[PDB]
Amino acid sequence: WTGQESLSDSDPEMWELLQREKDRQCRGLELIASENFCSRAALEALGSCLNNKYSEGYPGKRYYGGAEVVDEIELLCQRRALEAFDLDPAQWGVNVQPYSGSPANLAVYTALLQPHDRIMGLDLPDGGHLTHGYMSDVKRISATSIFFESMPYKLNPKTGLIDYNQLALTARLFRPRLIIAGTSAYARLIDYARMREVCDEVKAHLLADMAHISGLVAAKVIPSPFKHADIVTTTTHKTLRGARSGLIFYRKGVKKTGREIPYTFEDRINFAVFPSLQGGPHNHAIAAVAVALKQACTPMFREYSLQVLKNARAMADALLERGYSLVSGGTDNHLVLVDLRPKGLDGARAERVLELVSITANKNTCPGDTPGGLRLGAPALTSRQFREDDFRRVVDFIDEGVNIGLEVTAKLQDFKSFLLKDSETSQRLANLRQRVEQFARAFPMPGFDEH
Amino acid sequence: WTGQESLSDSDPEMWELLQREKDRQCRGLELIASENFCSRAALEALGSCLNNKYSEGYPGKRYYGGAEVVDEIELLCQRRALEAFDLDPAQWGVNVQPYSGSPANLAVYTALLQPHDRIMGLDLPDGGHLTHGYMSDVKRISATSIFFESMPYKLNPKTGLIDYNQLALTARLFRPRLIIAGTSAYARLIDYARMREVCDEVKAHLLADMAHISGLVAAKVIPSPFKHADIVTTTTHKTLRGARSGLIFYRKGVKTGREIPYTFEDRINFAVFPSLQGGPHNHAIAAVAVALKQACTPMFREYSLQVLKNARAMADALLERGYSLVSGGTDNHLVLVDLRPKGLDGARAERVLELVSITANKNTCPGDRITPGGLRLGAPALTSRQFREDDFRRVVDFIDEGVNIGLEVKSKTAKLQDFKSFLLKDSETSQRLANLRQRVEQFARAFPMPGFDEH
Ligand SMILES: Nc1nc2ccn(CCCCc3csc(C(=O)N[C@@H](CCC(=O)O)C(=O)O)c3F)c2c(=O)[nH]1
Ligand SMILES: Nc1nc2ccn(CCCCc3csc(C(=O)N[C@@H](CCC(=O)O)C(=O)O)c3F)c2c(=O)[nH]1
Ligand SMILES: Cc1ncc(COP(=O)(O)O)c(CNCC(=O)O)c1O
Ligand SMILES: *Cc1c(COP(=O)(O)O)cnc(C)c1O
Repeated sequence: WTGQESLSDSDPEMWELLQREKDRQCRGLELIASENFCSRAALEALGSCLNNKYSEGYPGKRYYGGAEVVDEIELLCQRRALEAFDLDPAQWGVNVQPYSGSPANLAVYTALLQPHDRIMGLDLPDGGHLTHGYMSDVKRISATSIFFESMPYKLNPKTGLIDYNQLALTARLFRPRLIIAGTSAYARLIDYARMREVCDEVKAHLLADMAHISGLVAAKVIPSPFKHADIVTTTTHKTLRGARSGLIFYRKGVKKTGREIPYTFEDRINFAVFPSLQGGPHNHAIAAVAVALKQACTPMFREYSLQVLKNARAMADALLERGYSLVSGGTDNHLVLVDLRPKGLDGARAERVLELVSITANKNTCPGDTPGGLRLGAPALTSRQFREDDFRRVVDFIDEGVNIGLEVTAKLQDFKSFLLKDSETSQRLANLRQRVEQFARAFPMPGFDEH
Repeated sequence: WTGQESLSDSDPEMWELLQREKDRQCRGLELIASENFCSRAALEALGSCLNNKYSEGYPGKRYYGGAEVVDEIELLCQRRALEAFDLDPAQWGVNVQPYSGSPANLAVYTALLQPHDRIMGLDLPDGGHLTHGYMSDVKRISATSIFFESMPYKLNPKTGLIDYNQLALTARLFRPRLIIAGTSAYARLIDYARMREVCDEVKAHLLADMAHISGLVAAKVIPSPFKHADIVTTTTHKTLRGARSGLIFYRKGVKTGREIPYTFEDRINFAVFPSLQGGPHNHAIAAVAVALKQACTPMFREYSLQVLKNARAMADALLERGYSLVSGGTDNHLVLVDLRPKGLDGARAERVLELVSITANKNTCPGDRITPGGLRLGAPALTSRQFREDDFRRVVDFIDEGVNIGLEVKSKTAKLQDFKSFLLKDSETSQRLANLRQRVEQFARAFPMPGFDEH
């Protein structure tokens, strides 16, 4: 044994599973708004010798030695993080060590708040994320709701937009220390101007969770929340098309004596990440992020992202011109909130049938009473150089599924079994999927060819 | 743009950085007890297309769909995890989604304890880990000390061993709900049976954090904490020699005919997701499964046996050159060197060894409370490079020269910053450092190295 043997030679059971997933990604249509396809250049760094480096601390202030190279890699990933969103190194700093999106959020709460301090984030069935402080009416779900006290602000069931007035009303009754301006299922764009005015009034921190829209924000297509938020957190995948990791952007520098009142985010944010919450950084993921961050500064990524919104807008209209209602009436980002029960069926039903024909989406609760819609995502297939005509065949493929969906019971377990057990329906199953797989494989696929 | 362009063409600046780090690991004498060299097979999975799949949830119970393949991978990583540590699936379960070791421990505390519940681990300067509840006299440092209330137990300064007597004394006063049996800088075997007696008395969960010794435990070269612990957490790197990830093992099944059942599974799994983490890192999970498969082979047992021999040989060699060892020696993979009887501190010795391509870390000794007077040295890294006992005796000789160099520079320097700046701006010592560094790098480069050849 040397440690240099190939994966296909040493672990053939795992190699087959790698290819089964590589084939599944190639053969299907990916419409989960949070997923993408990482470049091969980043994956080469993700699976590199940087995994063998314990570098606890930060460049300059590391717990031990040997960090000659990973310091430059962390600093380069920091330099590339501020470039990808155009930020002055005197007004903004970045922490590239968070393991993922959820760790990056909990690191901000630990840094700026005390245990049981008050948190305000958009509710989960209304389009917010778990880490925004989601607890149900029976349990505290996210640990962000355990170690901190969270009250959600809901969607206006009329416009489908954020009830920016009910928020300001409750924000003075709740008196939170931080409010999260970010979403996981929301087609419109966040009015960061209202969020900052609400925050600056009740004297709360404005945190922008731009994980879903980080790529779009980098390409300067949608308004950047860096003009209003003191703290900006994001994943490095979703639309940024990078390895799974996280980032924390924070204000830096100087925010009646005549003495400058300085920003106090850097030292606290860095200390909460290490040594408070995390141990050794994942330097392989850090370098892979720097690779994908450099790709975001390129004109190609802007042309890519501009194609995502066109693919999302053309998908939205292609849904519309068939008789589909869109929550908020349309899309201005990368994903469409399809309101499905005006057509006669819900989300949990549509998402299963689409999955069986190699079309991946997620049910999402729409303003209503079993969820009533889907969250269809452009950025995944857009990275396969999809175009407006291609997504129109995707929506026509999705929609042959929903038309089966309206024809496929009573319960959801019957709906489930009737999909695969009904022999006559089971043969239309292989029919629709075979042409979806035949249509999807023809497009290119980023990353390695084999795995 | 295809997304299939190589890194060498797409980002030459990053590619040059990857090669510089690769040369540093190849040319250096890696002695950090927590570091290892991951195999190429696991690294192929770590940087694979599994990064693309969101599989929030668990096999069977997924929040989306299309996770049919990553369900088989995650289920396989669990089976290999139980087989690597010879665990009955009816008696033990395992969660394979913790992003690292620290998230694994925080998930266990969140799963089993209410906020501000009480925790007891080995104090950090005494050899415990940050995530075992460390806080200083002035500041809460680890989040283990903020969301929960921790009180440490200490070593016996006479023997260098864990004071199990004082632990039992203070545990009855403090009444912890969970005690951590695990170390980051401890050369001896932990009396898990005695830890279990203390936990059984004060009615506390016994958590075994076997991160540093997980490889030794899997190869059955040292006693297993699974024999006495309720929860076992570990990193997947270090002696397991995998990618950076975490694992949470837990009891399951059955603990007037009323058989009390184990209630760890659902609480542990809920704390990982949806409480603390989001989407699993399926690429890291597969790399862990590859390494766990490697840990079941006779080769891995021979590797772990060699790690014990190399550590003891490094310990015996240090004793011959007139060095002191905390607890008098070692029974595992690392050695705690006490440098105070020779006149140098671990802070100065760490920088000197770093400039001759010998990476170690300063370590507090039983006594100071003060710049550290000791050094932690590990065997697993170089042993993976096929180092043997004579090679480590040679490794000590290079270390002994660095210490003698550090002694000479301290006699010509004042503060610590004047010491570090002297090795870089004094030609007579700089020239003598370049000769030892070159003589060390030549020795290190000759040995094989796991992973890819160029990155
Ligand atoms: N809008 C929006 N859409 C999406 C789509 C994916 N995500 C991220 C993942 C969310 C996962 C999640 C949220 S709530 C919950 C839950 O309570 N699950 C069990 C609890 C018991 C158990 O886990 O056994 C239940 O009570 O059934 C979850 F599992 C989001 C998001 O954050 N927001
Ligand atoms: N025995 C043992 N050996 C090792 C070797 C590596 N580790 C794990 C990493 C330990 C890191 C760490 C421990 S204490 C501390 C700290 O408080 N540092 C600043 C705070 C301000 C700042 O960091 O910005 C200070 O208060 O001056 C740290 F950062 C361990 C371990 O856990 N135990
Ligand atoms: C017992 C223990 N637990 C957790 C960790 C760290 O977990 P991460 O993978 O999240 O870093 C360490 C390594 N601590 C550093 C060292 O011993 O050198 C450790 O020794
Ligand atoms: C996806 C997402 C997360 C979760 O990220 P993980 O990498 O799964 O921890 C958090 N916040 C937002 C806004 C997201 O879109």
